[PDB]
This record gives sequence, structure tokens and C-alpha cells, in this order.
Amino acid sequence: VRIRRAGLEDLPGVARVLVDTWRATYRGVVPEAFLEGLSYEGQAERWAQRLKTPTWPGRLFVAESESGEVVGFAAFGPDRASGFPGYTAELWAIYVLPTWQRKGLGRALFHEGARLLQAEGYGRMLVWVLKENPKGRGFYEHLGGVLLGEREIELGGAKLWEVAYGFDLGGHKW
Repeated sequence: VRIRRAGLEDLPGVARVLVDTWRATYRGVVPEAFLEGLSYEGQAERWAQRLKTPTWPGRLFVAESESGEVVGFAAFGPDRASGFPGYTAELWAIYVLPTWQRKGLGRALFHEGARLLQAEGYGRMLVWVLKENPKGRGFYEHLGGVLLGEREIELGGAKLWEVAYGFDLGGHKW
């Protein structure tokens, strides 16, 4: 496929990948009410307003099938509030459609977004992952992202623990 940045016309598609991949991944880990509480439209909105904001450093990428379907998705940007000095930007989200997993699209999406952040000259990057997600965690280790620490969060009222993986975005060659 082709990994590319995305505009507003991509959002709807990005939305389906988010919700569909969320539901198919966190079910049994995140309360069903939450997942069933996810929305295609509202989600599109979420990424909608943010795209339309000159002051927003966010960078969105999108995997595109030969058909032209948005199947992959990743968003990068300035570390929100991680709290790990040296780590300037973080990978906010990244999801590949279940039927498109184990195809490379995840590292594809990953590199593109890192290089961009690398080019824009960012120090280091970090991604917050869930622990009851040995799959995801496995991924970022295939990439080298070393462990920083954990964190208690809350989804659908559930208390989940996240874990961060740091990536030298500087001199490192991506």
C-alpha cells in the first residue's frame, strides 16, 4: 500500500479504522459500553477540528489500498504531558484494520511518521501503550523503543495501566 499524509476527505475512512480496530482489539479489556459508545461520525469530528487548526503541529498519516481505501492510520505530534525530559513528541495513535494486520503497514506507518518528526528535528519520541496489550508492546520492541515507565489511566470507568517506550528520534537512523 501507499502511506501518505491525510486531509479532511480521509477522516471518515480514518474514523472507521479507529472504531473498527478499537472494538476488535480492546473488547474484553475495555468495558463494552465504552466500545459500543464509540462513534464513526463524532470520531471523524475529533480529528476534523484538529486538522483545521494552523497552530496544531499534529501530523496524520494514512495507509491506502490499491483500491484507495483507508486501511491504516497513525497520528504524531508534540508530547502532550508524558513527563519524560528529552522526549519532545509522541505517537498519539496508530491502528491497522484487523484484516490488514501482519502485513507490515504498522511499521510502514511508523517509519514515515518518525522520519517526518525526525526531519522537523525532534529530539526523541515515545508511545503510550496498554500493558494488557502484549501484542502492541511486542511491536514497539521490534522497533527498539526502550521502556520508560507505566501509568494508571481510566477507560469506560476501568482502571488500566499504560507503558511508555522511548525512541531516540535524533541521530538514530529511521
